[PDB]
This record gives sequence, C-alpha cells and structure tokens, in this order.
Amino acid sequence: PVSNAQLTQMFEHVLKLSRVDETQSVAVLKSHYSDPRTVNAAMEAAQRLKAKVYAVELPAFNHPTAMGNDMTAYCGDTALTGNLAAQRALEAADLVVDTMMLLHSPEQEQILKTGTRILLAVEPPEVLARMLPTEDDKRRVLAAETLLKQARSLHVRSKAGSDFHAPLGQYPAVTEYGYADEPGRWDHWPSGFLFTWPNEDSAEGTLVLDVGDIILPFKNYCRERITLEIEKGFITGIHGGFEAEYLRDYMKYFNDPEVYGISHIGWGLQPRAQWTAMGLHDRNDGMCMDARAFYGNFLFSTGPNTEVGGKRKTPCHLDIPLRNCDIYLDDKAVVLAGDVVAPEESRA
Amino acid sequence: PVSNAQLTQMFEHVLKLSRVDETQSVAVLKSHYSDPRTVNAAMEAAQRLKAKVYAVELPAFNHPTAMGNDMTAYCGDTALTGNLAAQRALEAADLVVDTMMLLHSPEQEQILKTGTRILLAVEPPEVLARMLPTEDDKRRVLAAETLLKQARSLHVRSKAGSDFHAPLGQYPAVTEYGYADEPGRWDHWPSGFLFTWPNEDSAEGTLVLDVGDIILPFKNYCRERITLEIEKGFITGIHGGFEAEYLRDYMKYFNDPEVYGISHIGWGLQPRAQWTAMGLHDRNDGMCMDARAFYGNFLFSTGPNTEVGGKRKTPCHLDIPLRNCDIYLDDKAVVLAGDVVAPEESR
Amino acid sequence: PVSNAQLTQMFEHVLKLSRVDETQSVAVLKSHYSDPRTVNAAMEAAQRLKAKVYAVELPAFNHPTAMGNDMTAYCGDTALTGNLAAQRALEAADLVVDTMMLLHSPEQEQILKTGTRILLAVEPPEVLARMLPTEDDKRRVLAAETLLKQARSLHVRSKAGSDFHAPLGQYPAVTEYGYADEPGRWDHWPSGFLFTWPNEDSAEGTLVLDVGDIILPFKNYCRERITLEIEKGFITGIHGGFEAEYLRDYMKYFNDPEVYGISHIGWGLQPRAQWTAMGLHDRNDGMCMDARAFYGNFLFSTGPNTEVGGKRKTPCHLDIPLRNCDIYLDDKAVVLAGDVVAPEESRA
Amino acid sequence: PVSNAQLTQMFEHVLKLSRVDETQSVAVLKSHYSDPRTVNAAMEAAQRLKAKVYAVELPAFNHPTAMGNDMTAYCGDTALTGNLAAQRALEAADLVVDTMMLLHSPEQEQILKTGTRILLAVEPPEVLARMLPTEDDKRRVLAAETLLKQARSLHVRSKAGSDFHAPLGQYPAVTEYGYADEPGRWDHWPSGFLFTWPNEDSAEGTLVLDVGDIILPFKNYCRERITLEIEKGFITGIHGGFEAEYLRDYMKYFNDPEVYGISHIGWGLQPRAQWTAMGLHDRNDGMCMDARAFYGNFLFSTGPNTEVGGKRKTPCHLDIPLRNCDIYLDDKAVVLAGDVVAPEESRA
Amino acid sequence: PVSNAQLTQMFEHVLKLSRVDETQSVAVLKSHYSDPRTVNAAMEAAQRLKAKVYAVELPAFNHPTAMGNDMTAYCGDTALTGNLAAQRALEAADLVVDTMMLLHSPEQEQILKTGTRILLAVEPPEVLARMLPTEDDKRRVLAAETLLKQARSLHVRSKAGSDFHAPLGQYPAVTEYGYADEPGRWDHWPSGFLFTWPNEDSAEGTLVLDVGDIILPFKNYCRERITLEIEKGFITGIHGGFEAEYLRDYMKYFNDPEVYGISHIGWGLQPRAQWTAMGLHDRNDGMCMDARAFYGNFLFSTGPNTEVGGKRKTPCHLDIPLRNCDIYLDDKAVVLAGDVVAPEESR
Ligand SMILES: [Fe+3]
Ligand SMILES: [Fe+3]
Ligand SMILES: [Fe+3]
Ligand SMILES: [Fe+3]
Ligand SMILES: [Fe+3]
Repeated sequence: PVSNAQLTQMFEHVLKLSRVDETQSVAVLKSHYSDPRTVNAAMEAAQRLKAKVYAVELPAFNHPTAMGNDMTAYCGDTALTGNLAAQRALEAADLVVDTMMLLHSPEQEQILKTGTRILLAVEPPEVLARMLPTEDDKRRVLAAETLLKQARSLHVRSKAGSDFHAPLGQYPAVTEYGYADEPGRWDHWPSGFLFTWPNEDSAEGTLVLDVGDIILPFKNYCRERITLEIEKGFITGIHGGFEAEYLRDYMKYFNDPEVYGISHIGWGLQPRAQWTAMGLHDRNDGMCMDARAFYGNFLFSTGPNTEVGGKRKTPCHLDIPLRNCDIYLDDKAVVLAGDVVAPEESRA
Repeated sequence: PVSNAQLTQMFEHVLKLSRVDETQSVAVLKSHYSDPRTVNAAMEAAQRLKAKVYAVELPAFNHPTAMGNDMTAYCGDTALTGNLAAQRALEAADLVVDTMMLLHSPEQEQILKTGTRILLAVEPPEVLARMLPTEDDKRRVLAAETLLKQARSLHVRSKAGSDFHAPLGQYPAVTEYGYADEPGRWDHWPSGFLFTWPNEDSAEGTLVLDVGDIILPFKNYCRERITLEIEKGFITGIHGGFEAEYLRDYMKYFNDPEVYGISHIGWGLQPRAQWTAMGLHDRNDGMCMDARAFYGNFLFSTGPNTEVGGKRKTPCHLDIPLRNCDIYLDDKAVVLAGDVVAPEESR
Repeated sequence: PVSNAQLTQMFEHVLKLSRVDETQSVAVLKSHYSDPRTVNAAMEAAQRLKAKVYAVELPAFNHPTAMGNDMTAYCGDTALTGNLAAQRALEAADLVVDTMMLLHSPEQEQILKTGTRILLAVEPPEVLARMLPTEDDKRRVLAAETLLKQARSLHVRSKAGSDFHAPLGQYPAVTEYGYADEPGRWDHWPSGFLFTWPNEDSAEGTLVLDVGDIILPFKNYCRERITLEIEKGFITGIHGGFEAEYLRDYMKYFNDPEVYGISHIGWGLQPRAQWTAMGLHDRNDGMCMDARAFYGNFLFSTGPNTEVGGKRKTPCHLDIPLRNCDIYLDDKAVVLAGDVVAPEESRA
Repeated sequence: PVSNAQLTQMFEHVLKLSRVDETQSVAVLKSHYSDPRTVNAAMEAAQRLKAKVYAVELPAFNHPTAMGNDMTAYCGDTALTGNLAAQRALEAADLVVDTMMLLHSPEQEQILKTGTRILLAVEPPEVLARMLPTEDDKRRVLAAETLLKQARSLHVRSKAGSDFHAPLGQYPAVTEYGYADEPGRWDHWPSGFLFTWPNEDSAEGTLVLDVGDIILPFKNYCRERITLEIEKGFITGIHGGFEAEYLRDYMKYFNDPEVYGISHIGWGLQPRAQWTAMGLHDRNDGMCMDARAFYGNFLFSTGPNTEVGGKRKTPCHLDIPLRNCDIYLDDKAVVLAGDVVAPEESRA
Repeated sequence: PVSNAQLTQMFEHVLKLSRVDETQSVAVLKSHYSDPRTVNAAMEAAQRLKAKVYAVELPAFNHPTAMGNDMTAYCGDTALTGNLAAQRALEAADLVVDTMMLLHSPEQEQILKTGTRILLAVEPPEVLARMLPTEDDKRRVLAAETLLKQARSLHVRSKAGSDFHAPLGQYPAVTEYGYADEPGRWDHWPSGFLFTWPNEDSAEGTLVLDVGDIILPFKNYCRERITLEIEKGFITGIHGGFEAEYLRDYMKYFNDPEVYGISHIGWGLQPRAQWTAMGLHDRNDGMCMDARAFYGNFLFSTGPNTEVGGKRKTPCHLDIPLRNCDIYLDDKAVVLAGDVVAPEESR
C-alpha cells in the first residue's frame, strides 16, 4: 500500500507534468465522499510546488433513480448545475484537481472553455501508483492520435463475431495520457487511451461481448456472450442468456430510447493497466480505469454524447471494453487480435 | 450521492409519515457498526420536529458460528437478550429508529407490545433516497393485504418448474410499507411488500431458483437452477450443480433439521426496487432490500418462525426472491409472469 | 451548551436575516483551525434555505513574529495575499460566511467592492447563541449611526482621568449589528456597536485604562491604571506600573512607530454582551466580542487604518474598551457614566 | 458483530496461550491501513496481562506493479527492508502482534532467530472470534505434523482428475495452530493447518481445480475446471475455458518463469473454517483464511520458496485449496474424499 | 496559524540541521496526548529526507499526586521506567523526535549513552515557527558556553534586591540551541539558552522575584515580590505577599526538604523568545519556552539535580526567569540590566 508521504510525492510529480509552479493557481474540488488522503496529498503537493492553492467543496448531488455507487452510472445534472458561483470559483483556477467526478457536463465544458485545465484523480492511491503518468505515455497516445485524426472510418472485427463500422469525420479525437498540461484540456490520472465518436446515425453492424469481456459499471467479466445489433448508430438488438436479460432490464429501467445510442469508440494504449485487475477488486474500490485503458482493448460506450455537441442528454451510460479485437482505421490495422500494431511509435 | 443536509431532510419526511411531532419521544438505537451519518440524521431530524430525542448505544452482540457481515444470516440472541434495562430504555420511547438491526425476538416483541413502534433504517443513504417511503406505497400494500387476509391458500407456478402450494389460515399477514405510523408497528425503510406463513407441516411441491434468481444472504444471481422439493412444509431435496452443492453445504453447517422449514411467503409491491440493483453493489453495502421488495417477485424464506409462534427457532435464515412467477390466492392470480395483476389498487 | 441541531437552526435564522434564499449563492470560507461544527451548521443551513452553497478552504497563513492564537493580534498579509483565484472564488458568492477571520485587508475590501457581502462567524456556539442577532439590534445601531454621521467631533471623559478629543469628518461611520443583509457590506455575528476614525493627525489628550478596563488581545482586566497620552493622533506616553511596562514591551517588539496610532473610536450598544464575560473564559475560547460590544463602553483601537484609506499598514493591533465613560458627539452626550443616554431609540 | 470489550477479551485469551505475562514485552506492529480496533484491543489486552507494551508504526511499503489490496498477492521487499532500526525495535519485544502483515522475509527470519515470537492478526474481528484458537487445535496439528515429518512422498488424487506426486525430505514441515507460544515461533490467528515443500525440481502430475475449488488472491469459486500439468516441480500447462485464460494472463503479467513453481503443499485441520465462508464476504474483508484452513482441503501454492532456502524469490504468489481430495503420505491416506482419516488424534 | 504543509517543511528544516539523511533512522516517540499534527509532520519530513522512519507509541505514565497538565511540574518515573524493550526500540534509532516529553531519567541518559540523539518537540506549531532553529543561534549559544566552562563562579544582582553567588567547577555546562545534530545530544525545539549547576551546598544570598518575574509551572507574572533567602544551596526563606504564600503552600505539599535545593542556573540567548508571550497564551498551550529562553533572562530552577549526579531525586520542579539582572562570570558581566553584553559573539 501507498503511504501518505508517497501519495504527496506522486501528486508533486503529476502536478509538475501538469505545469503547476509558483505562477499557477490550483483548485482541489471535493465532496463529502472524496478520499481525504488524496484531497490532502493534492493540497499539500500544490503548496510544495509554491502554487496558490484552495479547496472547493460542493454538497453531493443525488440522482434518486441511480443504482450503485459508481459516479459514471448516471450522467445527468451535477453539483454545478445551476451553481454558477461554484463554477466561477473553479474557472478562477489555472488547474482543477477533480476528486468528486464532475461528469462531462455543460458546466465542465464552460470551465474548460475559459482555459482552466482539469485533472480527474479518484482511483485509489495504489492504482494511481501502478499507472503513475509518464511523458512517454503522452508521446505514444499522441502518435496514435495522428492516425485517428486522419481516419474516415473505424472498423472492429473479432473471432467472437464483432463486425462493426463507424464512419468518422464529424467529431474530434480525444486523448487521455494521465496529466492536464494544456490549458482548456481535461485528463484523468490514471489513463492512456484515445477515442472519437461515430458520425450521427451512421454506426452499423454487430458488437459481441465475448466470455471474459466487461460491462462498466456492472464490473463483471461476461460468463455468457452478449450480441449487440447496431443500426444507424443505435443498439436495436441485445441477445444472449442471463447477462443479456440483465443488461436489457437495466437499460429499459431508464425508460428512454437514447440509452441505446453508441457514443465514444477507441482503443487502449496503457500496458500498466490490466484486463485481470477488476477481478482482484470490490466494485466500490473505484471506476476500474484498468478495464477502460488496457493495451489493445476496443472500448465503446452507450448513451449521452452531449459533451461533443451530440443530441443525447440521457443519464444511462455504459463503458464496454472488448479483448482480442482487430481494429482498423480505413482498413489499415491499429490493433490485431488485441495487440497494438500501428503506429509503431504508440507501441509499449 | 446523498449529502448530510438531504439525509436529515429524508429523516424529517419519514419521521413525519411515522407521526413524530413534539408530543412524541424517539430513541435512536445504535451499536459501534451503525452508520454515523444515518444516526446523526435521525437525531437531527427528530430534534427539528421538536420530538424528545435520545440515542441508546448497545455493545454489539456476536454469534461466534455466524459467517459473513449480513445480520439477517444468523437469527439467535441479540444485544437485548438478558439486557432488561436496555429493553426498558427502548420501551420508554414512542418510536425507536433501529440503526443496528435488532432481529425479531421475544424482547423486540415485548417492546412492540408496550405500544412503542420501531423503524429499521440500515441500508445506505442512496438506497433510502431511491425508495423514500410514500403514503401511496402504504395504500397499495394495504390493498394487497385485504386480499391476503381472506385467502385460504397461496400457489406459485413458473415456466422454470415452480409448482408450490401453501394452505393459509393459521398465521397473520405482515406488511412493510417503509414507515412506523401505528403504535406497536414494526417497519423497514425501505420496503413495499407483504407476506404470511403457511399452515404448519402443510407447504408442498417444487420451488425452482431459475438462472437469475437470488439467495440472500449469499447475494448472488444463480448461474444454474436449484430445485427445492418441499413436503409437509420442509425442503427434503436440493438438486442442481455448484450453487446446489454450495447451498447444501451452507445449510448442513448449522447441523439442525429446522433449517429446511419454509417460513414466510409473499410478493413484492415496490416498483422503485430493482432486481438488477444487487449486481451494482458489494455484499457489505447492505442486506439488499431491492431483492426482497422488487415489484412482482415471489419471496420465500427458510429457518426460524417463532416470531409468529411457530416451533422453529434455528438461526439459519435464507430469503429467496423468484422472478417471472404466477402467484395465486385461492385460484385468483395476484401476480402473472412477475407482473402484479390484482388487486387493481395495488399495481 | 449548544447542540448541532440548534447551531444549524441559529445559522438558518442569521442567514435569513442576511437575505439568503434560492436566488443567492453562499461561500463558507474555512481553514484547518475553523470550528468544524460551525462550518457544517453554515453549509447545512444554507442548503436548507435552498441557497447554492460551496465551501472554500485556504491553507492557514502564518505570521512567524506573531504571538498567541488571537487572529486580531497580527494584522498583516492573509491567505488571500497574491491568491487572486481564491479571491475570485469568494467574489463569485453573494454572501461569504467567514469562519477563518479574513482580517480587514485590501483583498476583503476588493471582495466587498464587487457587491459580495461577508459575515464573520468565529466565536464559540454558546457565545453565538447569547448574542443571536435581532432586527431590533439593527434598528438601535442605525439610530446611533444617525448621530455619529451628524457629528464633527467625539469626546471622552472619565472620573479616572480620560479627557480625549477626536475631530471627525474625514472617515465614514461603521456599524456591526450582527448580520450581512446589505450588498458590499461586512458584519460580525456577534456584535452590536459602531465606530469611526479620527481625522488624520488630530486626536488629542488622555485615555486612562482604569482598574477593570481591558486590553485585547491580552484579555486581562487591568489591576493597575495605565495612562495613554495622545498628541496629533499618536500615543506619545504609556505610564503606570507592571501593566504599563508589559504594554510598552509588547508594542516596542513590533519595532514600528505606526503601532502608536489611534484607529477606530466608538461605543457599545449590545446589552447581551457583558463586561464580566471575559473573566469566565480562557484566552483561546475566542476573540472576546463581549469586551468589544458591551452596552455603554467606549472602544478605541491602535495600529492599522489601511481599511478606510489611512496611511498605517502596521500589524500590531489593540482593542481597548473603557467602562464608566462620558462620551460626547460635539456638545451632545450619547453615553454618561457608561449608560447609553442618546439617541433614545438606540437604548435597550 | 464483535464489541470492543469482547475483542479485548479475545486478545487476552490468545496472548495468554502465547505465554504473555508480567515477565514479557509485547510490541504491536501497525501501519496506516491497520484496523484501529484490533491495535487497541492488543494494546489493552497486553496491559491487562501486566506485560510491558508499545506500538511500532511503519510507513506502508508499496509494490507499484501489485494489483488489488490483498498483501499475499505480491511477495517482495517489506517495510523492514533496509530498516534495521525498526527490525531491532521489534527484536526488543518477547512477542510482536503484527496487524500490518510483514511478509515472510530475511528480516522477519532474523527477528524470529533472536527468540522473539510473532502472532499475525489481520482478519476481521468476527473471523477472529469464529476461529478463536484452542490448545486442542495445536494438539491435532502437531499429531498431523509427526506423520508429515517422516513421510518420504505426498500424493493427491481426486475424481475430478487430480493425480499429483511430490517427493519429500529436502524441506521441513511447518504448522499454523493460531498462537505464538514458543520462542522464535511465527503463527497466524486464525489458522489450523500444515504444509511442506516438494524436493527441488521433483513434483509431477495433474492438479485439477474442480468446479467450486478456489484461487487466492482471486477469491473466486471456479465455475469450470482448470487442469494444471506439473513437470519437475513446475506448472507447464494451464487448460480450461475462462478461469484458465484469466489465470494464464495473471501469471504471465509478472514476466518471470519462477511464478509456475510449486511451493507449499499440505492439508487443512480447521473445522471452524468453512469452504462456503468466502462466498459471504467481499474481497477486501480479508485474505480468506477459511479457504486456506478448512478441514480436509489440499492446499498448494505457487511462486517464491526462499522462506525455506528454495531458489525462487518471484513476487507472484497463489494459494489454491481443493475439495474432495484423497491425500497420501507414502501409501498412508491422511485425507479420503476431503475427510481427515489419519492421524486419529488429529481429527476434529 | 501554521498549515500542515508548512509544519512538514519546518520539520524538514530542523531534521536537516539535526543531520538526518538517507543514512539515519528516526523514531517518532508519542503517547495518546501527543499533537497528531506534529507527529504526522515529523513522520512525513523524515520520509521525505529518505530516513528510515518508525513511530513508537507508549502508554502514558501518570503521577497520581502531580497537579496541572504541565509535565515539567513532576520529575519522577516515566513511561520508560521498567520498560527496557521500549527503551531499546528508541536506542535502535540515530535520532528520536520526542513528542511526549521523557523527563531527564536514568533511562533517557542510557539512550543518549548509545549515541542516539534526542530532539524534544512539544510546543505548538506557531511557537515552533516563531523560534525555528538557526545555525546562528547554535554559534551564539556555543560562544557563551566557551566563557561559562572557564567560569569559577556565577553572580546575580538586580535593583529589586537579587544578590546571589554560586561557586562553579563541580558540574558541566549544558546548551540548548534547538536541534540535535551531535550524537548523544539532547536538545529542544525551541530554545536558545545555557546553564550549569552550583557546586554542592555552596549557592548563597538572595533571589528576588520582582513584579513581572515568572514561576513555571504556575505560568503567572508576579504582582507582588517574592524574596528567596538561600544558604548552602537551599531556599531557607520565602517572603512576600500572596504569591509567596501560594509558593510556600505548593512546595510544602511535596513534604520533602529536597524541593528547596537550587538546581540549574543560566541566562537566555533567544531574542525571538519574548517575556510578554506567556501572557497571550492559556496554561495548557505548552511549557512556555519563551519564559525560559528570552534574551538576557537569569533562569534558575529548584528541586532534582539527579540528572548531573547531584543528590536530589525530588519530583517538585520550578523554573524561575528574572528580568533586568546583572549576571557575572568571575568579575566579567555576561548580562547588564537584562541586556546580553559578553561574549560579543553571543549577542
Ligand atoms: Fe463512455
Ligand atoms: Fe425470511
Ligand atoms: Fe481595532
Ligand atoms: Fe502460499
Ligand atoms: Fe528546572
């Protein structure tokens, strides 16, 4: 386990990579459920870098219909919704350390538009240490991003039966390499992956959750296959046994056709993230960045796409990483059988 | 997540539904393992309603042979057993907010017999907020109870193979609608369901735990079927694969034939409870009232029944909700394929 | 003693008097030394009034040369000095509940000038309850302020030998009635008094600390007389025995001729404040608002006057209430032998 | 659950069995993640027995590459590595209560070599109460030990297809019966089992994890079989469906052939431990001594063996108990179909 | 006030003055009453300097007959008396940060004889910051010590009537400059003063506590004079008004003639310490190192001298600083009218 002293040293490293120095102001955003050891380490480390530091504490926002403790489960209103003063309190900072998980939401976008940069840090200290961000991780993700920006389409195949086509061009490519060095940029310690969105009403085919694939926020390894049939950018069919029935029930609960929309699509570039990691944890340990970032995954998501100017505001959000996939940009392979093959400068 | 201010507001709402005002005294019952946020919310809410409040703290009571942290798992002695002074300090109050989970017991029965009412509140704040009680839930539950009170039998059928018959008449109906408004009432925030017990030595047939059905306190979704054979009110056969072997091994550990007795039988009337909720939580988050109360479930239980004056006092306790069942009172359906059909006022 | 539930109810009362409702944003300002019970009561009461609430936490600022724990002791820089982001986080709010004691500083002044109002709340809960603010206190203090705003001079006599003259006109009158209802305005729960500053270089004569008079932050009842001789707005002589020597030593330690300047002058209008209260407390309990506000005192201060555009930024600050005084505005008595006599509408 | 009073009485019972009295010194070793109720009960109980007591707190040692919170998962350096002062602070004591889980290490070995005794106590109080140690447990385990010490081979068979042979003689028998009564003794409250190591490069055959068998630290009941092929003391094949792929991916993570080595092999003598217990718990509750200790299990381990002077110091460590096994010492059965049959004096 | 981050930085500064680096082990010694913020800052500062750090927690030791919370008040047994294992756990370390205050004792003497050095840090963080140690303070104190080691007598006069003679030679000089850089060194953050002991049975004359002089641990400014008559090293007369009566009654309570023995004698070299500071604090804020160390004081003490091998073991312990004194070493003034004059290097 990580000592307090070590956790402060980790935050000094990551805040330095985030370009925090005596010219910079740092806001540590927190709520009653934020990890106090992480809040303290962030506040202390920023002071040690001679930054101007303050904490902003928001009362927790409850979604009555939300189930489970995972903050990614319910993307609706947040503690900032209608709270312009608190938003201005974050906009005043050069860098916000988010320890409460501001959903990508309209208010977070305006903060980023002022040139404030935002670093999410919510995973437990031991997970923060295993995937301590590096400039080399930035280099590899940005190399990958060069290909993604150039792509007119993304295609996924797998032996299990994935056969999925996403026309690209309408939406930007987004990177997460673990540190918030650029003004107006959001990132997540820990991370190391990239994604875009398909063009409106355009994603088509089949995505198969094989045995051993993951649904977040369920934080289960599939023991039975689930087939997702996609037409015009929407899931139209969810087929399998029990796990398929559980997924259909959960998605129906929200009573909104928007939950079936395909949102972000991309691949994982983090070799310190591990597909096996989730099964050594309890659900409430964190949001499982290991499952989202692991090297060579294909990661897709469902529901809201508001954050890049899409139509869909729906709260129901799933992140689904698939293993063993072939991933093409315009029929050049970036991943084959779950190993990163291109570009050469993105490989571990 | 639920803020401290919102949790106090929720306790104000539920204590009002529970008829707490400045004439009433409230005892907040806790042990070392009680959620301090919930305790503080109940104490503050009661003071704001100008009630006469105090907290009662008991040393935790340990069952040395009990496995796991779920306090429904081992039904024996409580912190109240042989503690008459502690029992009288709770009897003094109009309303007890139980944050430590006093199991049903002759001591809790005696508290309720003084007219004191008891509200259990142990689930996490977020769950308490999702199933915040309503007068509407009490009306629907009492509409169901009217039908159950007059029933002479209960019958369960499922496509998976359930075919279960329980003659009624010997035992009363119990409601749980989330609040403790009546003197001598016990209730549980959250809830929204009702049950009774089968006549002695009478329950008969097959109950199939299908893929997806749940055992409490294991808190797992069955990935294989378990077939229960029941004769004269007792499970005489448990068949299937691994889940069946696990359940057999767990029930044998108590070395007590009373573990196999069918206790309460009922259905769920809580639409804000969800069959899917359990899979989003860790085991220690709570006792999973979602699984017990979700709308259209059939809920049966095993082990002790001395809370209704039955013969069995065994500590081994299971709660097993089944989905997609047909539930009949005397050949009138109250649930079909897991949807509540009757009475209309309960839907 | 005061329960948590009662402390929250007191904050609902005071924030309502302070015009907090669903149209308003409230920042609760704190540091590590703030009372957590008061912070929580403020945060919760604001939430109950449906205000948009957030807390702002600043790292404690230390004055190495400062002695004792009394924040009023050392009026130098604060946690806001060169922390413009933190200052903007406070300016964002309609009302700041100050639980860390932002001295009267160029920064507080700037926040007030944006329209933000500020309520200081640092005394212990039992003291907050004894002097829970009323609209009637506001009425009495504003009735007194009418006469002060009409005055061209202030004069103090006492049997012990006070004979003190202060020309007025250059500086404004300031009230503290316990709540922050008016935009751009600072107040302190608890209070109930008013003051102004003498014209530059003009205050003259003698102020005598009699047996039983008080020096803050020493928090002592004088057991020997101290005579202060004042010329052209400055103490030129401090005479007596031991208490006089202690005071000379304390003031000399600051090595700054500015500490001897007379700052604010006024009288006490709080009958719920008591001259005897300090003797029932330890020093660290609070800053002793009873000694500042008690009905019919004459209160004068030394040192900094930067807060109203005076020349003196000096950190050494004393507050000295005198009992049994005759206090005049021009030829009119407002207090005689320590009883408030005018105006009639200011009396208890 | 277990009250603070009952926890103190339990620690008095176990410290008495551990020969703590007024002649003895007890050190309670802790880190930031230690259960404070257990530390307090150990300190209080040692003082009730009139022993001299002190607590030693070490900073947490982190393994950056370790996954999950289970400290048995990663055998490397510890907080004692390069920390002779802390080692000597524990050597000063007659008995160390370890509430932080000092892994078997050269430094711990040096503590025991001085004569100091070590009791590990990290499982939750309720688990500590259910397997509260008895003199009778020690008797039964030592009776098993007298057979194990002279055995020349150990053999395992099951219906599921285990057929495993381990030549013995190179390595000692180790017992755990729940208390530290003898000088230089290490034991773990709770326990009740025993094991050896196979001769170097000698273990041969097949171990089948049947449906229901367990891997620690994964804390899963297998839902399909895993077949392990062992040649010359190493796993050379891992076969099944999902569990097998997950196990293979976990083990290859460490990029070290030592991970596949068979370490300790033994059987369980704790009837108060239960194979069903793990399924009622969350992963972070404890290390699941129930799974290691249950009466009639076969427990084998993988990875490091330097604790007995073997060659392997690899951090990757698995404990794997099997049910329903026949266990032979030479051609004398000690367990048949997961039931303990010999010695007679070892049975429950 | 001092932030957590600044308090760690202060410990970094003082541990570096104390020669803590990657090579050194640090034991942070605490009990239940130790300031957790100061303990945490010492642990974090030591880890940041890459020292091998551990904390040692001892059960508190109580003197049933001691009055007040000041631990200088009652010199006897400590948490280390009869706890050899705890003593060895501290001897294992290069440096001990004492946050619980071990009184001088045969056990602490034994720790220092191993080469272990000990830094006392128990005053509040704001006091630690006002008197943050400097090498300049060490140089000035050591300049004074050079002169003291050569002195054959110490003499005090004051206009208030002090006329006190102490022959020297028998006992060493002790410095406190705020940091534990040398092995076997004990020191105290904060400090900045030095003292010795009078030859056995030799101290003679009068010490007058003027109006404004202080008794520790009473922590009062005298409002009336107290005259101490001293013969052959012992207070024989205590005269004055109410402070004298209180002092007589306090010293009689110990029922022990050793309480009247004169122990250490010395002068203050800390200008950042202030005679006025005590009057701004509550008694429980700390020991009042300000009163002990302020520049140009004369500091004498009563009771035990066992720590330099004197005969007196008595627990009753007073520290009394006098203002405006003339202090002479054999004819050379080191202080005149409370101003440090010699050596020039010490000013
Ligand atoms: Fe997503
Ligand atoms: Fe039940
Ligand atoms: Fe003032
Ligand atoms: Fe092992
Ligand atoms: Fe002394």
